[PDB]
Amino acid sequence: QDNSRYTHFLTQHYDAKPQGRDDRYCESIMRRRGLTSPCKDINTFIHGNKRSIKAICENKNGNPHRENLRISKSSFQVTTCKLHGGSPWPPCQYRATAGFRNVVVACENGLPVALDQSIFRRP
Amino acid sequence: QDNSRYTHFLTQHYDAKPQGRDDRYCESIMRRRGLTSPCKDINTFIHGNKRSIKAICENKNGNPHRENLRISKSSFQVTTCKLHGGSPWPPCQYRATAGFRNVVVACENGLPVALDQSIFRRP
RNA sequence: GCCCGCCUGUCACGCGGGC
RNA sequence: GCCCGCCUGUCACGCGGGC
Repeated sequence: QDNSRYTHFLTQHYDAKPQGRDDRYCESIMRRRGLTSPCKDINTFIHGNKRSIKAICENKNGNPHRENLRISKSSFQVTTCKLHGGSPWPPCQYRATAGFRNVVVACENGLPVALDQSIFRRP
Repeated sequence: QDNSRYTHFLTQHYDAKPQGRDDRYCESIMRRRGLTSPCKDINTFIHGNKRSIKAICENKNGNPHRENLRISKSSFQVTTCKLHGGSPWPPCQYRATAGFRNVVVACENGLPVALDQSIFRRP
């Protein structure tokens, strides 16, 4: 229900209809979601509807990926924001890599509680 | 220089790489370009690159068509979105007619400032 | 009340693929 | 037709939240 970790997932990994997908979009949203104290190293946001993402946690749109992870059946518009400069202290300058691929998540009680953020270091 | 009418021309009439050419695309882009309040009667979008469209104002890709208007030499992929109910008030339902034909524009300072939208009343 | 989100029903459209 | 997928709208209830 009101699983705080699910809602923490959305704060850090969900933006339904992004208003941009450049570095500015990252630097704005990475601050709006509180990830700029200290600068979070890298963070990916998923776009689209929420039901598609929750459905990953069940058979409709999900498959077993690893020890405690699940891979989505369909691909998602996503944006990955990576910190550059080498300074953990804000200003938290970012560079954006938008993409389109399947996402990996951990699930608890049919809910995404974490994003496998590792697959997005690679692009 | 003052390029503001060209800037409105692109916002109202240009989508380089449309994401569909069906009713969904129309209703999506008519909302995305803010044209839905009230519902614009009809509005046509041009696809392709900008230079082809600017060239209608020079002899490279244009000829005098009628009064202060010019017809393109080449044809364009275009999509015309027409309103469905007739009520200018939302919801703004649109039906799409994709086409491939010459476009007519008025030109100032080598730039399209208006589209002759009448030719698209004819499907 | 206005807005956003969740969830359900009901009107209903639109596109693509496989068989 | 059937399956899979994408993408949306109207209206009505219910729940959470902002004003």
